[PDB]
Amino acid sequence: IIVTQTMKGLDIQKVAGTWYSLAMAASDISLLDAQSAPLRVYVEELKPTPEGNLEILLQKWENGECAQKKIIAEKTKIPAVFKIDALNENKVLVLDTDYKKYLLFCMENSAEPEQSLACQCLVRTPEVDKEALEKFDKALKALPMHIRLAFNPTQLEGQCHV
Amino acid sequence: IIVTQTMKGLDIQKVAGTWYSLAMAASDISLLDAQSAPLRVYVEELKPTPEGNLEILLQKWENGECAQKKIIAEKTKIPAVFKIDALNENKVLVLDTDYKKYLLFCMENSAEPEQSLACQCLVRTPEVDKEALEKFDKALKALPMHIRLAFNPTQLEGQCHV
Repeated sequence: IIVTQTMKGLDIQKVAGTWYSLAMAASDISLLDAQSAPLRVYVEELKPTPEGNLEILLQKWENGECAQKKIIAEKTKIPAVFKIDALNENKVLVLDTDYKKYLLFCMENSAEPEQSLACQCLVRTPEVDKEALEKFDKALKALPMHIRLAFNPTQLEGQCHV
Repeated sequence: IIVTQTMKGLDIQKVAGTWYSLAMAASDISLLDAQSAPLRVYVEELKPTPEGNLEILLQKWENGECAQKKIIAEKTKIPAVFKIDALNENKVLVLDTDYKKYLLFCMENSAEPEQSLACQCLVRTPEVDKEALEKFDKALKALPMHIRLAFNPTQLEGQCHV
């Protein structure tokens, strides 16, 4: 059973800018297993809009190419929950952030959480932040994850994390 | 830097019989990333020999087929360390076992540990043993792992963990 805890007091305008996907984890192995896995996506930029919506710019391998992708997330009554329709997911969920160093978020499809949940640890610089990873693992300890990936600085600034 | 701690007082004859790979983790993502990854291997049987050597029977995907494989491990002066020449690894390292429920082991290539280290949690029954996984994660906390997989009962009794 998946229960996510979203951030209290999120100010979405402060997440703006460049990020790097330091780590990711998912409920089903197939979601992240192999570079072509559906939720193997690497966040490059978060771009809040004046409406309080959010554009997510990411990279993703598809048909052998490292491709760009833009996901549009719509605000909801809860500030840390946004609605999307992409990657067969329907929610982007912000778990925690300090704006300046790390941000934790998940995606899921609320109709099928155990088949769809993937969460990431994002960082502002392409370095490994052990404190951020500690917060990430803390959150993940409470979730039924079956796959976990953690990247190094070389992979962080690679194209599609190679 | 990899430092492994091998089991004190291992009696190899007691590990005999059927096992299942409940979980696995590795230092480099590529070692386990995708079903075809080099160290994506699923242990079926451990067969100690009268000499104190060890045959390891496993399954592994290769060229689209779920294939059988036998690895012959030679004893060394340390009872929990065996020598092999397979999967580009040269050591099998037993970390801990209670013989009756779980067994923890790694493989590595001592010439290049950070490029080669993969460890597993094995169990006697195709069920999930949270206590065994706790011991596994405990060991892994001290190691620089960058990928982690945990399987369910259906996968445990699948062919090549599908």
